[PDB]
Amino acid sequence: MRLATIRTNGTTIAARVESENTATTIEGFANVGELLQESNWRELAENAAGEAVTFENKELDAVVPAPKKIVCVGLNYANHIKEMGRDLPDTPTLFVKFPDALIGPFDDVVVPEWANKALDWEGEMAVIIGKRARRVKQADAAEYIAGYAVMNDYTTRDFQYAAPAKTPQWHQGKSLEKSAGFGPWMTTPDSFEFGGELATYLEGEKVQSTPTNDLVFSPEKLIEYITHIYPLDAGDVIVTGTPGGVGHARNPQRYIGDGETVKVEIAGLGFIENKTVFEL
Amino acid sequence: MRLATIRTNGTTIAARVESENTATTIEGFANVGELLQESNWRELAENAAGEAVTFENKELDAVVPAPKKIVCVGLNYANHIKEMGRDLPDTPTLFVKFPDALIGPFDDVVVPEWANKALDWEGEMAVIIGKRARRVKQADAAEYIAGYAVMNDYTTRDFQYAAPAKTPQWHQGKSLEKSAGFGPWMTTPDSFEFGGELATYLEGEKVQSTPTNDLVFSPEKLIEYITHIYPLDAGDVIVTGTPGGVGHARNPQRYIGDGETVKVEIAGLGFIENKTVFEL
Ligand SMILES: [Mn+2]
Ligand SMILES: [Mn+2]
Repeated sequence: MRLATIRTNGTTIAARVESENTATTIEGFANVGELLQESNWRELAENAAGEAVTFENKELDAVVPAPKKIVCVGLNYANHIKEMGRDLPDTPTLFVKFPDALIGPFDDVVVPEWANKALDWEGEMAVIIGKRARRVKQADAAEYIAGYAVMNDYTTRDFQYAAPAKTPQWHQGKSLEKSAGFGPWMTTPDSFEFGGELATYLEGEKVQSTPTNDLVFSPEKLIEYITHIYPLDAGDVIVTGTPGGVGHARNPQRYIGDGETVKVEIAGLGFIENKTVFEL
Repeated sequence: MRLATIRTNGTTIAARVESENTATTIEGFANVGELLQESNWRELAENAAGEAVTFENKELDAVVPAPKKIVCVGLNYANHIKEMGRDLPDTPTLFVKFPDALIGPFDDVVVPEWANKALDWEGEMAVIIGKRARRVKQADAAEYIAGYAVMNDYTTRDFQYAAPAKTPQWHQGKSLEKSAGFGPWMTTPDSFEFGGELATYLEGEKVQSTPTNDLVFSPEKLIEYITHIYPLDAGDVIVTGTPGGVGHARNPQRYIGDGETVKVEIAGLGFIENKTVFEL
């Protein structure tokens, strides 16, 4: 099952994706997040009976546009850990992206002048929570996963490493409003092969390539760790980390310039494609 | 003016505080956060005409129990930073506390076994946002402040510094479920003057002390800095940082034990008083 948030001329719906450009409206929900608040969301999706829609890629909204929590994971692929001069961790690294950072999977990333100096890509697999998860053990955690999608953890590296200078808190470089493409839609775990290639492209050149089963901490381990600190609600998002090949780590160093496009693709999940636009 | 969220048996109300133990119900709102979503909240509050109530300390809820954002600041007291022999920062340190962390100003902090090893206090002022703030200049920022309150940025120091070892992301030690006392009520800026003492007490012994007008980054500066990255909505909260005297920095290191109380008082705003209780 594939669930999308679709906006036709500014108006959003929750929709069952039927093909690359057709969907069935699921009545009574503005978006997939609202749907996931219902315990019978799978049933409602299986009985979609609203307007039939034909959609362009730019009409896809952030698949869950208003999660209460987007918990981002740092340093969760060996190759990324190595390139950033770090040790293989004993403990998951967590930091927060506010939902104001989310954009549609094909939306332009409009960057203001003060934020445009060190723009970087981080292609990541997202996990979407299907019901309230509190103090959940790893062995039970898969029950709490509604499905998966793709996100760009779109980064302002100069803000990310600003403060404090010695042990910078990354949050301010990881939550630029309207920066993080999210979709194209949520795939349920019954409907793709977990573990496939995560690939990122800048202006059509492949800059990231790693299988998702090289994750150091599994979605299940991430749910156990996070949920012994605070709960995750239906519709909340875990962003499981980026593999190697980020622009900040490259020889030579490479940042996103005006008009450049970052595509992120995960085998079985589809892709997002976001053009950076420097503000007027 | 002073605004409280008060639990009344199976219900909760927004109220205008009349005395330390009385208030006037503000009709049509469950909490101060809901009230702040109205354009004319200030008027609705001044003209409160609902039922007079008598409340106990333990019936106060978190003054804004469901903010969308709690943005917490790092080092922010100038004379504290200078006496550690550090430079004043030019850029704010920001990290996120999830609203699941909030409790009432007199609530017990109930802690599970895995979190109870390095419990520490941070007495701070809270700034509550009064209307939507996006790209607000420092000169204009006072207009966006609804008022002030007190928070304990209650910390699990072992979690805070866990990962990654060399530049730890504090979030996981700053967002423990049901940890952070918040209130006792919100004071409007016309009824508060900066300069008074912020003090924290452990078991009635003073452990922190600073004048409130010794900030590196004013509420106004923080609103400008934050709102050029993402918006703040009515009812969102900036927690403006803690001075010296935290348990973790002491010799010997002094963490909160089972049954111990932390009082955080700011002259002109009131105080909060939270007893730590290890869960059985
Ligand atoms: Mn990332
Ligand atoms: Mn603090």
